[PDB]
Amino acid sequence: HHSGLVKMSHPSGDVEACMVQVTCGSMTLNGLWLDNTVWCPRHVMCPADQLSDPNYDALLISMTNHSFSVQKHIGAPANLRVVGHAMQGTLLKLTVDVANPSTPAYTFTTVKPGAAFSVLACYNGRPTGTFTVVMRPNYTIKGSFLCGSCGSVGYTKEGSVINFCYMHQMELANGTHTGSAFDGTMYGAFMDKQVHQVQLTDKYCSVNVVAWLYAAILNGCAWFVKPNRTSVVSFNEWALANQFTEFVGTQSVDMLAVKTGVAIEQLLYAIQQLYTGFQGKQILGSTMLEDEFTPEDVNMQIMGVV
Amino acid sequence: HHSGLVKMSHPSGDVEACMVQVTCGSMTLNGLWLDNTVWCPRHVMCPADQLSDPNYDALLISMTNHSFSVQKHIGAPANLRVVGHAMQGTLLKLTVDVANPSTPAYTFTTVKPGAAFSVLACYNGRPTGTFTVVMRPNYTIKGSFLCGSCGSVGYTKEGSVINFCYMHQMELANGTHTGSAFDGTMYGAFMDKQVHQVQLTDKYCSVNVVAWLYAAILNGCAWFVKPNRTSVVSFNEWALANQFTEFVGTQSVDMLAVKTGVAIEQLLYAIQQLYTGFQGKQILGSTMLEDEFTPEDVNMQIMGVV
Ligand SMILES: *[C@H](O)[C@H](C[C@@H]1CCNC1=O)NC(=O)[C@H](CC(C)C)NC(=O)OC[C@H]1CCC(=O)N1CC1CCCCC1
Ligand SMILES: *[C@H](O)[C@H](C[C@@H]1CCNC1=O)NC(=O)[C@H](CC(C)C)NC(=O)OC[C@H]1CCC(=O)N1CC1CCCCC1
Repeated sequence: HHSGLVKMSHPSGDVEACMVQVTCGSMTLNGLWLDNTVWCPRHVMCPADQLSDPNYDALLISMTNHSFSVQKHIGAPANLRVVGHAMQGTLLKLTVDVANPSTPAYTFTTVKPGAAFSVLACYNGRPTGTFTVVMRPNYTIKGSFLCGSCGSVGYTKEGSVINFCYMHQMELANGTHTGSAFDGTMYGAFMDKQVHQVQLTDKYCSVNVVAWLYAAILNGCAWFVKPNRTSVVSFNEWALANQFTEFVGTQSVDMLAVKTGVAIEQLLYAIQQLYTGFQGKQILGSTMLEDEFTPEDVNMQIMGVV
Repeated sequence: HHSGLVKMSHPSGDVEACMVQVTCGSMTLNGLWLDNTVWCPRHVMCPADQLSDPNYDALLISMTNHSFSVQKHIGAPANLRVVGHAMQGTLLKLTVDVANPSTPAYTFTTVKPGAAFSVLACYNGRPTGTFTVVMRPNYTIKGSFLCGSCGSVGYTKEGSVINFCYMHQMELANGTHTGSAFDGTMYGAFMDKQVHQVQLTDKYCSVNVVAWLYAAILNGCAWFVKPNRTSVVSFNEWALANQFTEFVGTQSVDMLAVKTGVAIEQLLYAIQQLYTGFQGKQILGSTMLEDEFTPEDVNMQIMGVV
């Protein structure tokens, strides 16, 4: 029996229309063109033989507006003349002479661990694929990014407003990925330097495991539901010792509890038992806990509720 | 021998000139006036007997520009005319007809666990006090805020640029505090409604304990240093088991190791031992590990290095 759950991304058209290629000499990557501003990773400034320890302050001073070439390749092509350049954290803010006529309604936001967002993977300013990821508790994402993908963007949507939350910077030693928020800070403790970096321990996202167990109930799979309960407080002390995030309830989870008539605390008890082993059984075709679907995913994809 | 370490805030004058009072109906709090924009917590729109379950979308639609009264009390007082209103996350963006003539050079940034920032505590639009805090690993701060303090702001500085990072929203049941970033997201998992909420477990900030042990060494107090070393990888597995954050080195920590000739790994080993007890001894007048001073604090206050 199929759960009805897929990895669903937002439609990407509105964001495709904002993607550009930024070139600074022998260096190129992707940028995001909104209003009169183009955002891109600041290591587009750095020579290859310096990425291990750049002085980004000195590299920025060395640039002029004419040092940057910004091109839109898809749709109606454009070459954008840079009329101002600034640094904000790990991002460049380039001011251009033309406001993007396709600028959508948008905000900038930071995403929190366990939350899902959509990614538009781009190369040389050309969108090539889209996928969705959950921000991990260690501030990485399990993405799909190759050389030349930096500047690819991640976003959520609230109605027709796009909330840009991520712009891609790097791949870590374990194959996961991280990037900047549009305030210029990097997610987690990472620096945009070509050095090996200390990576932090990941955890199960407990609110997402709960959502996935609700999705199983909504598909008639409820062998793991018992009358026994574990309080949120007691689950959260248990979580600290067992590689789980602490559970924080939300209205989205509450809707799942009302729809199914199964209490959150029943599923917190179930998680504690299932973590010690599924004992030959499966849940939604899996023999281990799934934390990559959010309460919002389950409400929208199965119940049609946004 | 006094180490020379105090809780040191930035001079507050530039931020004082940006503070206003914002009143909506019978509700009042503080706002931050930059260029033609005034930022304030959106719960200023909520009547007191509705704070437990506000409908902020409907509240915003019900308001007009005339619903908001913004006043500058400091210096040359002014009543500002609101000419637009909008919501971003947990903040209101009010547009006013006068640009703040004292707007500093500024950015918006998010602060990470363990980093220090300065807070200007305000009441009725009037600055009252300034103090510094470190963001806790559970995204609360140990502040000093009373009724009427919402909209007080926190910030860091780089040169002459003020990086606004915090707008005060709420006090938790354990007496700690939290607030928004200026993208409108709350630090932590917290909602701006008057409902009691799951606050997550706090941890010792490993990088700041290391900074503090270096301050002790710079002060001549080095009885805890041994040849023994614990690697970062091995320290970090121990930290997960003992309610410490994972250690990630920075150039600021590296400068303390060069100056003292004591390796980071020597202090990681020391922390593991000291955490089991100081054996009746003291470090810098304490019998417990101190994590409220950053590597930058020690570099600046003790070695005189920005
Ligand atoms: C930008 O397009 C690019 C995207 C990367 C390329 C591979 N997949 C991606 O997601 N980003 C980079 O190349 C960064 C530049 C820095 C200046 C931020 N670096 C980067 O991702 O690196 C490569 C990864 C591979 C695994 C790893 O540990 N590592 C860094 C090491 C490589 C070996 C030398 C030490 C640093
Ligand atoms: C704004 O000026 C005000 C600042 C508070 C008052 C007391 N000390 C402060 O720092 N903010 C509030 O009063 C918030 C408004 C909500 C709409 C967010 N609520 C608030 O602080 O409350 C009172 C506190 C006191 C201890 C406690 O448990 N509690 C209730 C909170 C706990 C955290 C979640 C919201 C409800």
